[PDB]
Order: sequence, then structure tokens, then C-alpha cells
Amino acid sequence: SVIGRIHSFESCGTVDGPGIRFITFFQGCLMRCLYCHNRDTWDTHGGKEVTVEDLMKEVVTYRHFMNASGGGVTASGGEAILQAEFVRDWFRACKKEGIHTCLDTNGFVRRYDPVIDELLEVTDLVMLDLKQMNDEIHQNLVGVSNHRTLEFAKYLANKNVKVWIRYVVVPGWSDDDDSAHRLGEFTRDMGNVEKIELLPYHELGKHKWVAMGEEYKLDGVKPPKKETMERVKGILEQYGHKVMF
Ligand SMILES: CC[S@@+](C)CC[C@H](N)C(=O)O
Ligand code: SF4
Repeated sequence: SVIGRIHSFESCGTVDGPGIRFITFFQGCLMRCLYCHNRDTWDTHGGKEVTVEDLMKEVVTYRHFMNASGGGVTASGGEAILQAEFVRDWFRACKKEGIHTCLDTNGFVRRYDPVIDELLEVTDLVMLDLKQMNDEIHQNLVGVSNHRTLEFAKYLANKNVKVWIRYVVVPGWSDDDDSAHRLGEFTRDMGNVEKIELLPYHELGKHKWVAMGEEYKLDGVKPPKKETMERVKGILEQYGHKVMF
């Protein structure tokens, strides 16, 4: 029945645990972050066609490695939530195999049909990218308003879904102190954020823009100052957050 469109899949040791995570990067994203790591995930009509059956046969070989703490599967890519029906089925097949499931998303949910709730029932962890609390800047950095992502976040809180937050720090855009406080405050109130990951801006994936003959509006911006990272981090910890930077 449901077929999925993916950019790729790779197994990888979870940043902090002995387990391995099988990560499937779903094809397609409606955002256009100036710093996008892989713009090749943008096209919703690209990638490869795979069935739930196909992915599970790829995850099995890694089974022994997923029963270790952070071991499990992750739906990432561009925006995995755009293919919410398939991810639901994938996660359902994984749940019966005794596998931990993580939904890595930007939360750019357009409509709130029941499939989302179904998806969450079989989602052990939601990794939410919060790109910018100041919508003025968010529009300029991403190309869309953060309103939907923000509603989605509140949606997850009211459901008591365990959430980790990811925030990309970029000098001149998200290094602002007023923005760190807005983020720390907002996530504090959600009440379900268990940890925040601070990622310093990186000019990686730039060859994907130039390759497709496109202009990168951040080729002149450099990573954030080691001190600046400590600044925002310290600000977020004031709201009672574990910042795993
Ligand atoms: C840039 C960090 S990645 C682990 C996630 C990139 C983007 N938010 C995505 O989920 O497609
Ligand atoms: S949400 Fe992720 S995949 Fe989509 S444009 Fe932004 S960085 Fe790229």
C-alpha cells in the first residue's frame, strides 16, 4: 500500500550511547534554510521508492546494536513528517521488533489529520529543530514563518511526548541573546523538553548549492565564537535545560 520516497539511509553510532541508530533520510522538504546541510533533500519528487518491508530488511542486520541504550531508528531527511503515513507504518513495524523510534523533524505540519496522532503513538522520541523564535528573522533565514512549527511544538507538549530540541547557532542570526532567552523560555513552558542540542553554524553541504548552480547567502559567515556558544548554552541552562553541547 504505502510507498515511501527516500534520499538515503545510514547506520550510525548515537552521539552519546553504545547503540547504533539506523537513520533514513526521507526525500523532500518545504523549508529553504539558507544554511541547509543537504539541499538535495528538497525535491519531493526525488529519491528512491521503498516499502516498509524494504527498510526493515535493512535494519535487521543492525538489530544486535539497537538494544543498547541509544540504539534504534530515526526518521530524518528533509522533513519526514511530510510522509507521515509511511513513517507511521515504518515505526509500527519497528515497534513490533522491539525497536526504539525517533522522529527528527522541523515540525512544519500543514494540517492536523489523525495520522499525526497515529504517528506519535509509535514514536518514542521527537527531535524538534527550532530554528528561530523571532519570526522576523526566521522568515529571512528559513523562507517561512515559524508559526506552524510553534503550534506543532505546543501540540507535542499537550500530548506529553518526550522531546529533544535542536537549535542551530549562526552569528548575526541566531547568536542574539534575546533569541536564546525566547527559546529557553518557550521550551521551558512546553514542559516536555528533556534536552537541547546546540549546533554551531557550519558551511558544510555548500557544494550541493553550487553544484545545482545556486547562490549560498552565507559563504561569508563563519562558525560562532567558542565563547558565544558558551553564552547561549549558559543562558538556556538558566531555564532548567540539559544542554548537551
Ligand atoms: C542540521 C542538523 S540535522 C540532524 C536536521 C536537518 C533538518 N532539520 C532536517 O531534519 O531535515
Ligand atoms: S529543514 Fe533541514 S532539510 Fe529542510 S531546508 Fe532546512 S536544514 Fe534543509
